Amino acid sequence: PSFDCGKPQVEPKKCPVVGGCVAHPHSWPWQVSLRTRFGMHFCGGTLISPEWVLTAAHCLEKSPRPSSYKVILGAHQEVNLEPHVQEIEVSRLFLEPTRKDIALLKLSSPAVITDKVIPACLPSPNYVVADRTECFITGWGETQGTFGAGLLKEAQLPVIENKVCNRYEFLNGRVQSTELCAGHLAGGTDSCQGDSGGPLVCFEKDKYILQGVTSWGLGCARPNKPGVYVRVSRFVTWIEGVMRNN
Ligand SMILES: Cc1ccc2cc1NC(=O)CNC(=O)CCCNC(=O)Cc1ccc(cc1)NC(=O)[C@@H](NC(=O)[C@H]1CC[C@H](CN)CC1)Cc1ccc-2cc1
Repeated sequence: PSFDCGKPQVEPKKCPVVGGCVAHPHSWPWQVSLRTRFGMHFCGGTLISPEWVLTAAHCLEKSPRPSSYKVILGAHQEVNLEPHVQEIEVSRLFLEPTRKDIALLKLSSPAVITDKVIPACLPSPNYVVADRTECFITGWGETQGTFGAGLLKEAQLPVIENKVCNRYEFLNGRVQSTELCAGHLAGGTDSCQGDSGGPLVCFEKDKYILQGVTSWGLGCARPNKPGVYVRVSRFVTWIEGVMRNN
């Protein structure tokens, strides 16, 4: 009974990270915590293969040395990690060559694929997530007084097409075609500090596909200020090349 990508063994709860709700433990088995060698959380990430983790390039601004990074897998807590939690060192860092906010980490050893550690599925190249598509963002980031501090939280957010997101009342032309927007324009529900590099997944047919990587925003959960995510579809060819070649 191998574990197919995108299919959690613990069905994700829905609560239709600031706002949202604490997730069912192990409902997001591709969620990774990027940590200092001393075990401090400072970014999220997504397991896409037993030996590969995808995150935001900005998460690596403090050090270009792989030895400076540790990956936490199968976790729900941020500080009191449970016993089965896998901790794996990084061997090589691969930054996107067009200066985009995405990067791949090759783990020193392959992660053990369990019912609590399963890779996410990648989208088909150039796929454009439709406007209003409900997707989920996950992370151990700040809650801004919304509850769930120190625990893996989730939030279901509608995707906002770039044409709307780039309007003057919103991000005013700051969003690129290699990026996507997601959030409640009314505010209240949004990724926040510590969620960068983490996943934005959408349910497709019977599984979750990685469509976005938490990147940046004008504050968190502010009205008319949706969060910005790197569009994974525009980088699937590059990601597969790196993994096949290295
Ligand atoms: C070692 C290191 C590596 C990388 C970062 C920080 C450190 N930290 C230090 O260098 C000195 N502190 C230590 O060593 C203690 C290490 C442990 N905790 C900390 O630092 C505290 C800590 C501080 C800051 C962060 C994470 C952790 N994050 C961020 O804000 C990252 N944006 C986002 O999340 C955005 C996502 C989208 C959202 C829009 N809705 C807006 C926010 C941008 C970002 C900024 C900094 C880093 C990573 C990402």
